[PDB]
Amino acid sequence: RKSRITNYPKLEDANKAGTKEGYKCTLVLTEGDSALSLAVAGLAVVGRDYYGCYPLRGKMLNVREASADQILKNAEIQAIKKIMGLQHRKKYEDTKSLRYGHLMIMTDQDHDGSHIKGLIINFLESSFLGLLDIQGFLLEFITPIIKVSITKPTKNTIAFYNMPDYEKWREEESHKFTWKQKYYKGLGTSLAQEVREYFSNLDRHLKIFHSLQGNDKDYIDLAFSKKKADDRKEWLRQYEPGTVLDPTLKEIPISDFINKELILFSLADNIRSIPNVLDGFKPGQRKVLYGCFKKNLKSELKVAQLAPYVSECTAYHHGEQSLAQTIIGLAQNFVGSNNIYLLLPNGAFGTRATGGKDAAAARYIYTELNKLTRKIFHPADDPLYKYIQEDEKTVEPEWYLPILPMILVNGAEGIGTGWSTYIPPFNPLEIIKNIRHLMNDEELEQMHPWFRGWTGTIEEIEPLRYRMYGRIEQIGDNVLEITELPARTWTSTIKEYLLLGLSGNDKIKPWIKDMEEQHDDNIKFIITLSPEEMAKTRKIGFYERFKLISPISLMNMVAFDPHGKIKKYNSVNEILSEFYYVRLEYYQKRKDHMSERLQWEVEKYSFQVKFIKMIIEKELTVTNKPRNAIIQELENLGFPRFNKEGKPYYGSLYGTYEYLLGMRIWSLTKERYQKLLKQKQEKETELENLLKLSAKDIWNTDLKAFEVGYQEFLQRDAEAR
Amino acid sequence: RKSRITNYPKLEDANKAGTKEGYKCTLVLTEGDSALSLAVAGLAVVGRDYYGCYPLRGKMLNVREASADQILKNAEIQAIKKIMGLQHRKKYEDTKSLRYGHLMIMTDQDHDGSHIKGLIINFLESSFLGLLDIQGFLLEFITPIIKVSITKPTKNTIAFYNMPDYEKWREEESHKFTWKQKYYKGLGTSLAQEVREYFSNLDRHLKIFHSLQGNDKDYIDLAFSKKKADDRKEWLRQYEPGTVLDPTLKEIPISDFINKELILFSLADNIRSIPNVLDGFKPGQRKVLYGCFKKNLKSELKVAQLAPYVSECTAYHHGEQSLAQTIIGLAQNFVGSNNIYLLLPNGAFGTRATGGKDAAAARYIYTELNKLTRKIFHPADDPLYKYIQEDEKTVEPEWYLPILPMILVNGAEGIGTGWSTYIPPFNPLEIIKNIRHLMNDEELEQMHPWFRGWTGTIEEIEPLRYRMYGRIEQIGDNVLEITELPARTWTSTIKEYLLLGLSGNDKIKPWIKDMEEQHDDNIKFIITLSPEEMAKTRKIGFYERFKLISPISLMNMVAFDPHGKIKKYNSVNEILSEFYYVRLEYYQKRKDHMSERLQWEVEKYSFQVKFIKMIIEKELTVTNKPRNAIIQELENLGFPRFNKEGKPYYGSLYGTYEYLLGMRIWSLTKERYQKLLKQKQEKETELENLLKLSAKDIWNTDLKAFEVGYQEFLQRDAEAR
DNA sequence: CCGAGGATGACGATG
DNA sequence: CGCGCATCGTCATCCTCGG
DNA sequence: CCGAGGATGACGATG
DNA sequence: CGCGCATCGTCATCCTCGG
Ligand SMILES: [Mg+2]
Ligand SMILES: [Mg+2]
Repeated sequence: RKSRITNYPKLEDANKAGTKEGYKCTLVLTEGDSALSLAVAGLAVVGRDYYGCYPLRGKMLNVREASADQILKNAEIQAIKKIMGLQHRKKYEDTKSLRYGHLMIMTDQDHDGSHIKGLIINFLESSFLGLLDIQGFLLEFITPIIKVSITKPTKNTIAFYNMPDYEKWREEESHKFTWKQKYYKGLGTSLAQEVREYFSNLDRHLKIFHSLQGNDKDYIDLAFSKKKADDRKEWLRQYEPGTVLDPTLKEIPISDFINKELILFSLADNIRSIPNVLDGFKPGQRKVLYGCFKKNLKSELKVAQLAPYVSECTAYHHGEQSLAQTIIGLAQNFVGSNNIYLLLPNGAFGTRATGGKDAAAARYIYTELNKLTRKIFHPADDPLYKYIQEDEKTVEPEWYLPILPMILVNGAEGIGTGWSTYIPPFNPLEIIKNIRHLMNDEELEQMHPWFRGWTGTIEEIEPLRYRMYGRIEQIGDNVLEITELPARTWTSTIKEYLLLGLSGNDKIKPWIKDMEEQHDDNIKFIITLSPEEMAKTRKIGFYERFKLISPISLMNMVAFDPHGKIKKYNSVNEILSEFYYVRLEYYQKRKDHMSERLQWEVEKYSFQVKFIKMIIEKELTVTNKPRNAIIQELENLGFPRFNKEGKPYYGSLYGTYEYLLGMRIWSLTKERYQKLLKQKQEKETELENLLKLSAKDIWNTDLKAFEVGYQEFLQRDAEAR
Repeated sequence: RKSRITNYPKLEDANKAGTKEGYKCTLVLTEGDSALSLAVAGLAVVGRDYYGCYPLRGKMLNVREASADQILKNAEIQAIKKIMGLQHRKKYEDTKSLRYGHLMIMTDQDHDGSHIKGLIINFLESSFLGLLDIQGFLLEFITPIIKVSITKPTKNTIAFYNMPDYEKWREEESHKFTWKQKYYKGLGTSLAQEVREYFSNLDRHLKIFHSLQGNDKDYIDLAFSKKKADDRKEWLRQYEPGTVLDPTLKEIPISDFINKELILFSLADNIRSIPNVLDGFKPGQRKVLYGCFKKNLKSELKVAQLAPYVSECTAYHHGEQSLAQTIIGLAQNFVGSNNIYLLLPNGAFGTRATGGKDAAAARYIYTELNKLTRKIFHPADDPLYKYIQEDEKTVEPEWYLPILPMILVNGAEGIGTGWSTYIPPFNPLEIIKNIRHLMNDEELEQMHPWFRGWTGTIEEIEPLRYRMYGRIEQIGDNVLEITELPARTWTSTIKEYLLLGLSGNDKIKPWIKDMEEQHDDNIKFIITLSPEEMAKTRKIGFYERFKLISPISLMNMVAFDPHGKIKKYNSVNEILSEFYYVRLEYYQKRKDHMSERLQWEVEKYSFQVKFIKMIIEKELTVTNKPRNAIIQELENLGFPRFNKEGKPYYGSLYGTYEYLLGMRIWSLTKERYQKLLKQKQEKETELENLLKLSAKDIWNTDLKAFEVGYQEFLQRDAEAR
């Protein structure tokens, strides 16, 4: 007397499941088929009797709220339904009815892991009422995030299940030994030997979800309910940094699973989904750019080689395939893509006809920096940024600070949790114009969306709302010619449509008599209509019936502000301004950075001169004096030391006297002493000039050089189609 | 009056196709959707009127010989059928009936490209009789393989459509300028600008296939016919190196498309598919190993980081994903995989239950060299190999030469063209035993297949034929317990089967009453049978009915011999012997390599001694003598120079006197002169000892150290399950 | 054939 | 060589009902 | 349910 | 996060027919 489930091959079934003992049987759900091996490995240790396992594809269907048809057709929740047993329609009191009495989740201990757990809680708490009220039914197997490897001259080997947990052993006892750490960024970086250990224990890897208590049910809704995106916006506002969940508790009330472990993924989801108002980047794109700057992309290389590089040296945690698509995206140049593309698309990078999905394999295509790109991201600014620490490596900045708001240039789209974003691209020219307006305490011009190489029309209806038109023309007796589709309308979308109008449908009658394509480095649909259907078309409208009108809305322009707080901007200029005031402050910062360096060189020179001077008139001798007795005698005479980066140090990482010792015996001449005095008083004049230029003055010098560069950028763009 | 094709969205259709003008219309077929962009780009230049394009997925269905059902269900040849028009059943005389009058192939100009062309010729010449008799119907668009970029101080930019074509400009005029080359290893590394050029020309990119002439029809069959694998074996034997096709011909008789362009892929297909008898590797695996040796894999790194490295520095032309799966394969250790795994599987590398397909993502898993691996591939042998030149870089060797035939250890499988291969794994122990037999002019023992960690039985029936058994046991009243499946029989194969026997089928009645799994670090199916069905089972046999008998055949053990010629070996010892005689010759080579180096050092020392001696008794002075007048005075006195690698040169890349100048003034002492004389006469004794050891003596020393290492290898394997 | 109003899909970084 | 689905938010267009 | 004999699939590096 | 198909050679087992 046992129910055997037979349409699910991947299920390793508990020997006792579906029998009068199913209530003692736990079901282990893993994140994906790869992790399914770890569970099965575990089933060896704990026993195939009261344990079984099944693989969760990946992100699973949020069932609240969702149509019957939707969930019925969803074969994964159907799988967990049939194997657990679970009748859909009634209230739960026992688990005595199901094939398994307990369900346990093996996520791989990252953020998206927690997103999976939550999705499961939602599913269970929605599809079956009384279920999560049954104490001890939902379990969670947890795994280490870091393993430390103690090496000299000893080796106990340890494990850590949180970051702060670990960071603490670090500025605590890390010093006490020799050691090296290892990140467990997903299941299956765990060795077999190790997984067996876990399972041999599992009183310390199992944590239980407490049954539903007051406000549990609410939070699950105030997180997964499709009706509550606005509240999620505040729920995230409210989260107070550092609020994580206890390392050893064994009971985890939902209500701060949600409020202490889901918000962590939710905060993460937004960070990778939404751009910073300052540079227009998302963390992934910002890594790619940094990587290019790190090496010297003045000469091209396959994006397949540039992938592993950016990846390796920015602590990337996703595919190289994932990384490469990001590079490809930065480089695409067809009409409707990048108003300015920072990377050059040398090869098959995708085309307008499909919105760039047609692109070739990373290993056959090449990029380099766009010559103009280093005119937008000025190198002189690089020394100023805060370079993030990640996985104990330093990497790209929080943000870059281009000389114009790139987010306004290129725009951005994104879908996060609670928040969403859309900003259309604008015109680098008008943008610069408003920057000038802000520099002169003047009233700003208004700006409209604008697409590089596009040739249609964009009109404002209400503020924050626009309509974008293509071009349709009559070119003969009942003959029309389309020469422009709205931007981001791909050719093949319009093609499927015309072809349908042509042959007709088993839902619609054909209305196009004949069509032909003649696209050139441009769009060209030539369409013929029966005099009957030409009549119909005027009534319904030519642009309307031919799918050549699309809207552009600025009612959801959101971005992380400079303090890293998500913000909804209510106008285009509200963005431009925020940029301006931060971009202006950093011009001071740069001027000041550059003058501190010149200051250090005048300093350098002054002491070289005094140095020569001393020897010349013979107050200091060098020939035949030991390393120590000579440089310890320089210390006496006040002479500073000098490091690799030019900075002085004046008393007892600090730098050496190699700026004075490195000088030879060609050194001790009137001719050198003069040559020195000369460059010194020129590094003085140099400094005087710099200090005259204000922040707007410097900014402007960059804007001008950009203006030139942007014209050459344009001429190359046009010359390439 | 035009036929419009409407179930194929990807087709950019020639405006005039399907009309009374279809016969003037060419159809452009591309290798894959990515290349489809290039054709469409071309349709802009040549015109949408008489041209169209459709994408070939990849390798297409060879139709000869193939069942109606097979081809009918093949939606790609269905696509080309419907769009060309092509009625299946009758004889062709005109093209006046079809929608296109000419068909043209855009392959990406590599070997597999030509495999596509051939496949198309086969298809056309088989499915439609008179077609390829119509002169000028089959075209071929060709693309450059290399582009040279002339830089200083001038720039005409050139293109090359063959290798030899180019190699010739090289040892010709490459010297004449500054330049850099670029490989076009597939379509879509071509820039847009460039593709437009091609199409603006295309009298010089189009080549025509001459209609079918005598022996054309035969060759197509004597290549693609499933009945002629043996002839293909000879057809490849016959091919005479250097026999390629003319660069400018414009007409390409099939008969040496096949015999001058297909055999090139066929030769290539075999090289990547079949291993070398010497190291057991295929070129891809051999690259991976070299890469590890190149860096120092004594400490682990994610295979995702090791991928781009091996790749980058061995001129790999496939995915990093492709590369990574190869690394994963070298590391897998479950029972039924690698008798010795050269790389360690640290993480989720795949498991027996699925034959390793369950493995995790490259970025979550780690490898390093197996400690034993450098005991099989001795580093001292590295200096001896011929390191292939590829794409003007040097890279891995033709083959490695392990101290035992690794191909016999690990075995190999492969499917090429004409040829195929299967060699089961054998026992490193028995192997060494036969090596000893060959070293002593003794009669060899016979060997049987053998799987690390496997616990079943392998019996010989005929020579070259074996049967492999699992273990089935009766463990109670009508209760059976399976504890071993034949090797390379995966758990889940046996599971699907038992589950079917359990629930039964709509083709078969259930015969298993109950089954349970209890696998531990081992297999354990516990099966219950009705007394009725236990009776039936004895009659049909327990091993037979429970799928626990599988064959092992040695009737197709093929490998590239040492001279790179494919060979079918007729016994296991025929392989072992070939290895032995080459492995023995290279022991001499090594001994000789090592003694030449010692010889050079005795030499070094001798001249240092003479050097000091000269100064000591003062026949040569140094203090205050110019670089030139001092080292030009050493040249006079006979003293040799010395390079980076230790080799002397004695007269007027050659090396410097830094082995004598680098010596200081602590140098000129009795104490140094003694110390020198001492190490010299010890580098002398050192040489004397080495020269005593024969090749078998050295080989044996390695075998012994291996024997120890292999025991530790085993103990770690067992301790990890 | 109408408008209403509910359901559905496209974007892009993730499993 | 190709294809799929899932989250997540917004807004647009498709699709179904009922007059 | 028999054996015959034709069709089908598994392996692994490629499109 | 999942799935598919194609070449290519050999040999094994599945599957269909017809007695
Ligand atoms: Mg993960
Ligand atoms: Mg190719």
